[PDB]
Amino acid sequence: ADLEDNMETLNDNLKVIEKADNAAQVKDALTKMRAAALDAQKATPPKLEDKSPDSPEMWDFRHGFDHLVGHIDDALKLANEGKVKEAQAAAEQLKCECNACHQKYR
Ligand code: HEC
Ligand SMILES: [Fe+3]
Repeated sequence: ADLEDNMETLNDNLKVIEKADNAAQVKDALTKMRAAALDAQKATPPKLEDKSPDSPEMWDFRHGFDHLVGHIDDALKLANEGKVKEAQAAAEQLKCECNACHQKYR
C-alpha cells in the first residue's frame, strides 16, 4: 500500500487498541500496525520525493520505522503474555514517536 494508506492504518489501529477489551484484540491490531510500519518504510515521503534514495533524510525516515517497530515489538510481547493494560499504554504512547517523525518529514 502507499504511504498515506499505511499511515491511516497506524492511526486507525491505535483507535482499535484504545477501546479494545482483551489482549487478543490488542495483539491483532499491533500486528497490523507492525506490517503497515514496515510497508511505509518502503515508500518515499512526498517531501523527500526528489532526494536520493540513499540521502541522510531518507535513511532517518526509514530508521524511524525500525525504531517504531522495536517499540511495537515489546508492546506485542506484553499483549502476547496477557498484559492488556500495559500493551494499551505502550501502544497509545507510540504517538510520541509518530509525532517526532511527522515534525521532520510529514
Ligand atoms: C516517519 C518514520 C513516520 C512515523 C514513525 C510515523 N509517521 Fe505518520 N507520516 C509520516 C509522513 C512522511 C507522512 C506524510 C504522508 C504523505 O503522503 O503526505 C505521514 C502522515 C500521517 C498521517 C496523514 C495520512 C494522510 O491521509 O495523509 C497520519 C494519520 C499519520 N501519519 C499517522 C501516524 C501514526 C498514528 C503513527 C504512529 C503509529 C505514525 N504516523 C508514525 C511519517 C511517519
Ligand atoms: Fe526492545
